[PDB]
Amino acid sequence: LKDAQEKLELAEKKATDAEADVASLNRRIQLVEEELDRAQERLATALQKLE
Amino acid sequence: LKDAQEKLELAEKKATDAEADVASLNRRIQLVEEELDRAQERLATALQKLE
Repeated sequence: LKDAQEKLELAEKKATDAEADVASLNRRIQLVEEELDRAQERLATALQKLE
Repeated sequence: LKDAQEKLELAEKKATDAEADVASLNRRIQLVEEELDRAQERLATALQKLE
Protein backbone atom coordinates (compact mmCIF):
# COMPACT_ATOMS: atom_id res chain seq x y z
CA LEU A 1 0.00 0.00 0.00
CA LYS A 2 2.85 2.45 0.60
CA ASP A 3 4.12 2.04 -2.96
CA ALA A 4 0.59 2.11 -4.38
CA GLN A 5 -0.27 5.36 -2.58
CA GLU A 6 3.05 6.96 -3.57
CA LYS A 7 2.31 6.09 -7.20
CA LEU A 8 -1.19 7.52 -6.78
CA GLU A 9 0.24 10.76 -5.38
CA LEU A 10 2.80 11.19 -8.16
CA ALA A 11 0.27 10.37 -10.89
CA GLU A 12 -2.31 12.80 -9.46
CA LYS A 13 0.26 15.59 -9.12
CA LYS A 14 1.43 15.00 -12.70
CA ALA A 15 -2.14 15.01 -14.04
CA THR A 16 -3.00 18.22 -12.17
CA ASP A 17 0.13 19.98 -13.42
CA ALA A 18 -0.65 18.79 -16.95
CA GLU A 19 -4.19 20.19 -16.69
CA ALA A 20 -2.82 23.54 -15.53
CA ASP A 21 -0.39 23.52 -18.45
CA VAL A 22 -3.25 22.74 -20.85
CA ALA A 23 -5.30 25.67 -19.56
CA SER A 24 -2.31 28.02 -19.80
CA LEU A 25 -1.55 26.88 -23.35
CA ASN A 26 -5.18 27.28 -24.44
CA ARG A 27 -5.39 30.83 -23.10
CA ARG A 28 -2.05 31.51 -24.79
CA ILE A 29 -3.56 30.21 -28.04
CA GLN A 30 -6.54 32.56 -27.84
CA LEU A 31 -4.31 35.52 -26.92
CA VAL A 32 -1.93 34.91 -29.82
CA GLU A 33 -4.85 34.39 -32.22
CA GLU A 34 -6.28 37.76 -31.19
CA GLU A 35 -2.88 39.39 -31.75
CA LEU A 36 -2.64 37.67 -35.15
CA ASP A 37 -6.06 38.99 -36.17
CA ARG A 38 -5.10 42.52 -35.17
CA ALA A 39 -1.84 42.23 -37.12
CA GLN A 40 -3.69 41.02 -40.23
CA GLU A 41 -6.12 43.94 -40.00
CA ARG A 42 -3.21 46.38 -39.70
CA LEU A 43 -1.58 44.75 -42.73
CA ALA A 44 -4.72 45.16 -44.84
CA THR A 45 -5.16 48.82 -43.91
CA ALA A 46 -1.49 49.56 -44.57
CA LEU A 47 -1.61 47.88 -47.98
CA GLN A 48 -4.66 49.93 -48.99
CA LYS A 49 -3.01 53.18 -47.91
CA LEU A 50 0.15 52.13 -49.77
CA GLU A 51 -1.74 51.61 -53.03
CA LEU B 1 -3.87 -1.47 -3.00
CA LYS B 2 -6.61 -2.39 -5.51
CA ASP B 3 -8.30 1.02 -5.26
CA ALA B 4 -4.89 2.70 -5.32
CA GLN B 5 -3.97 0.85 -8.53
CA GLU B 6 -7.29 1.72 -10.17
CA LYS B 7 -6.80 5.38 -9.28
CA LEU B 8 -3.23 5.12 -10.61
CA GLU B 9 -4.56 3.87 -13.94
CA LEU B 10 -7.15 6.64 -14.11
CA ALA B 11 -4.61 9.32 -13.16
CA GLU B 12 -2.01 8.12 -15.67
CA LYS B 13 -4.61 8.00 -18.46
CA LYS B 14 -5.77 11.53 -17.64
CA ALA B 15 -2.18 12.79 -17.42
CA THR B 16 -1.32 11.24 -20.80
CA ASP B 17 -4.42 12.85 -22.31
CA ALA B 18 -3.42 16.24 -20.90
CA GLU B 19 0.15 15.76 -22.16
CA ALA B 20 -1.21 15.13 -25.66
CA ASP B 21 -3.30 18.28 -25.22
CA VAL B 22 -0.10 20.11 -24.24
CA ALA B 23 1.66 18.87 -27.37
CA SER B 24 -1.23 19.90 -29.64
CA LEU B 25 -1.67 23.30 -27.99
CA ASN B 26 2.07 24.06 -28.12
CA ARG B 27 2.10 23.13 -31.81
CA ARG B 28 -0.79 25.54 -32.36
CA ILE B 29 1.05 28.17 -30.31
CA GLN B 30 4.18 27.92 -32.44
CA LEU B 31 2.28 27.93 -35.74
CA VAL B 32 0.20 30.99 -34.82
CA GLU B 33 3.39 32.63 -33.54
CA GLU B 34 5.04 32.10 -36.93
CA GLU B 35 1.99 33.51 -38.71
CA LEU B 36 2.07 36.57 -36.42
CA ASP B 37 5.79 36.98 -37.16
CA ARG B 38 5.07 36.97 -40.90
CA ALA B 39 2.25 39.48 -40.36
CA GLN B 40 4.48 41.86 -38.40
CA GLU B 41 7.23 41.56 -41.02
CA ARG B 42 4.65 42.53 -43.64
CA LEU B 43 3.61 45.44 -41.41
CA ALA B 44 7.21 46.68 -41.17
CA THR B 45 7.58 46.47 -44.94
CA ALA B 46 4.32 48.40 -45.32
CA LEU B 47 5.54 51.17 -43.02
CA GLN B 48 8.76 51.36 -45.03
CA LYS B 49 6.71 51.73 -48.21
CA LEU B 50 4.68 54.46 -46.48
CA GLU B 51 7.91 56.34 -45.77
